[PDB]
Amino acid sequence: SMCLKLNLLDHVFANPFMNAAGVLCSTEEDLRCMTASSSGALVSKSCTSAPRDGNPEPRYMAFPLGSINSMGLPNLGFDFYLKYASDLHDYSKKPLFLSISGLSVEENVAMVRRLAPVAQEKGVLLELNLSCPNVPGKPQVAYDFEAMRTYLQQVSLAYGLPFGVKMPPYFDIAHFDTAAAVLNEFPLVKFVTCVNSVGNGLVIDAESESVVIKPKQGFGGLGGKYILPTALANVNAFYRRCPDKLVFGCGGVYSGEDAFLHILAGASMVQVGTALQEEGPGIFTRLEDELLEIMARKGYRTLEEFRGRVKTIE
Amino acid sequence: SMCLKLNLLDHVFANPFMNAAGVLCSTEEDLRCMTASSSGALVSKSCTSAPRDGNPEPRYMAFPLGSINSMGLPNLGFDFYLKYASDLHDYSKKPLFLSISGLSVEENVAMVRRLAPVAQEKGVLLELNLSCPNVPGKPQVAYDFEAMRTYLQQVSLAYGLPFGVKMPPYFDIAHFDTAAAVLNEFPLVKFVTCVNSVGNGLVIDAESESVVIKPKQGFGGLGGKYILPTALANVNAFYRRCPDKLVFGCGGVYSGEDAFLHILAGASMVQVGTALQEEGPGIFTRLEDELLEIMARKGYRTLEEFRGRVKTIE
Ligand SMILES: Cc1cc2nc3c(=O)[nH]c(=O)nc-3n(C[C@H](O)[C@H](O)[C@H](O)COP(=O)(O)O)c2cc1C
Ligand SMILES: Cc1cc2nc3c(=O)[nH]c(=O)nc-3n(C[C@H](O)[C@H](O)[C@H](O)COP(=O)(O)O)c2cc1C
Ligand SMILES: COC(=O)c1cccc2cc(CCCCc3c(C(=O)O)[nH]c(=O)[nH]c3=O)ccc12
Ligand SMILES: COC(=O)c1cccc2cc(CCCCc3c(C(=O)O)[nH]c(=O)[nH]c3=O)ccc12
Ligand SMILES: C[As](C)(=O)[O-]
Ligand SMILES: C[As](C)(=O)[O-]
Ligand SMILES: C[As](C)(=O)[O-]
Ligand SMILES: C[As](C)(=O)[O-]
Repeated sequence: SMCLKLNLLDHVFANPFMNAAGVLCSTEEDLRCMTASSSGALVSKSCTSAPRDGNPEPRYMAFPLGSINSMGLPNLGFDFYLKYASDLHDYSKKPLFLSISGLSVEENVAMVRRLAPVAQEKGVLLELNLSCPNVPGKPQVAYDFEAMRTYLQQVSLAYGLPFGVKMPPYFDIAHFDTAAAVLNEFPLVKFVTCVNSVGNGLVIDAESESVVIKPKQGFGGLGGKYILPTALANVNAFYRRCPDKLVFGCGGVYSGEDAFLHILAGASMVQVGTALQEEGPGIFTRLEDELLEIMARKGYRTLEEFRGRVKTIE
Repeated sequence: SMCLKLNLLDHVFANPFMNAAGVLCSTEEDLRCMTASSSGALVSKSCTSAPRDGNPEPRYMAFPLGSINSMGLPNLGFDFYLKYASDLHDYSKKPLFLSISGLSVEENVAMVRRLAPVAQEKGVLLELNLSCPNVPGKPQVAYDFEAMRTYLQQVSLAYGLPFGVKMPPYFDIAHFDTAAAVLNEFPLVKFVTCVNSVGNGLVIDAESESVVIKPKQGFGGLGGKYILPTALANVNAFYRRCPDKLVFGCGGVYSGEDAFLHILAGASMVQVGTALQEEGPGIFTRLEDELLEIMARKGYRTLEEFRGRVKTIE
């Protein structure tokens, strides 16, 4: 307890919290608001080479147990996020991650060669989003393990510097084994963020008898309380499988207790999506106070004392 | 006058509600208790050829948002559930489904060959569980589409009568498309039950810093409030893709409103797992009363007036 500062990836962080990609991070105003917050770090909205308007509205809805979204990758385009990283961000305040989600391997490769020099000069960190649009006859890249191994071979070659990868959840132990083995072929992959939204849920409103988002006939990715045990399982499964990488936890964090659980499961940073969208950036002071209170009550003075130390029975 | 009656698969059901396989259905006492309840049907515990003790305890835990289990297929063996179907079940009370979950294709074929004549004579209905290991280190059967196709070819040939399948949830539209395509190759697959538990979640208790079930280092399938939007998405995705089959909904039903949503999404029968494990069989009269109250408020007199009629935006 006392202070939550930590060191990772050759950067210093005041605390393990940050936003989850896509939440409060699309515009210059959003990035400045996350920088002014008490978060330890921030990450930009996943970007494409060109600006995109994204899907028709309504495209995000939240409820007491979490959220559903089909945003459609609305973003200001890579040139904007690169300019933010290279000219506007104040690195004295906290580290910045830039998320990129190009629609093809070649788009991703082209973005990463342009990011490399700014990464070298300013220390922006890459989070590569291994999620994708629906392509009939094909699964998202992180659910096609040979495709994933390609992206990553090309990005590693094009980029040449340490980066991390945002993963969808898996639900099968054979898939954890295969996915972690792919990631462990790439020494430049230094962190793994588990998880993106739980794909293609469906929220229906009983009174109106209607789905609640317009795109994809109401289907969208789930976040929030629905997904905490899924997120913890993925964090711990990759923590156990990838001893030479860091794991960042994302999914279902509304409280310092939920962050403590992610850290027990193995998380180094803890990302906040739905709860941050719903509460606003004040949440970061509350999460830090709540995490330090649980640490004090247990006698922990550092995150290292309990990271990955979830106990199993027998 | 409003009515919850259904007539499907050559049987008559007083109402759409039944247990989910595995809950309140392992012993003769459990089956007689389900038969005495107000449910419209019941299904037996997934069985294997030989009796199994299942995994060490604790292997099921529940919490306000749902449950986690790694039961390990504990069951009295096929001969016991076939005897209950042949000799003990009172068909004048309600229809019976028998769930089978052999650990290889050959074990499944051996069971269904022996079930067939009792299905024909007594009208017990088969639910084949495809959320079930085959070769260890490979995914569960229904996440391996080639294994799925083989199981269904082999069981269709061996059994020769209408049956249904219990599916795990999917999270990728390409997987909905592929999975429904595989099902639609089999005309004897007349119902599809969506969904089994969401696989390999991990619940951690913050005070003890421990996982809450003993098998698989705490990893287990999730049911209950966590999984309702996932369940609804799978029900509706298979309802849209399998127009010549029925869909039975399972996942996250605690109220008549949750059942109404399943039915809007396309469900015929509605199965209740976690909430029945937690509340007991009195839940069925509460779910019938709650569903009738929503139907009365909306002016609906039968389930067909709204099954599959979820509205999309635009
Ligand atoms: C409105 C919204 C937009 C998101 N956009 C992205 C994104 O651009 N890139 C990405 O990696 N994940 C994105 N996500 C997923 C979140 O980063 C996060 O993985 C997910 O919401 C689970 O965390 P939570 O339970 O805290 O919400 C988005 C989530 C939401 C709710
Ligand atoms: C204790 C337990 C045992 C289960 N055993 C089986 C089983 O034998 N066969 C099966 O198809 N599903 C089994 N399941 C899954 C349930 O049938 C159901 O698909 C899942 O719990 C989701 O429904 P719910 O949200 O109502 O719990 C079991 C679930 C629980 C909680
Ligand atoms: C109906 O068409 C789409 O939804 C779509 C079209 C073209 C590109 C897409 C690209 C995506 C990629 C999603 C990547 C960003 C993201 C989003 C988001 O921007 O929707 N939401 C998340 O929960 N996680 C994410 O990682 C999703 C949908 C589309
Ligand atoms: C420790 O190793 C295991 O978990 C295991 C070992 C041998 C056979 C198994 C068989 C299963 C098969 C699951 C089939 C029944 C079932 C169960 C159950 O009995 O665990 N729970 C569910 O939520 N859904 C189900 O469909 C699961 C685990 C094992
Ligand atoms: C705060 As926004 C509307 O740019 O995510
Ligand atoms: C393990 As203790 C010293 O944190 O009470
Ligand atoms: C009620 As029981 C322990 O036979 O599922
Ligand atoms: C008219 As129909 C319920 O068989 O698709």
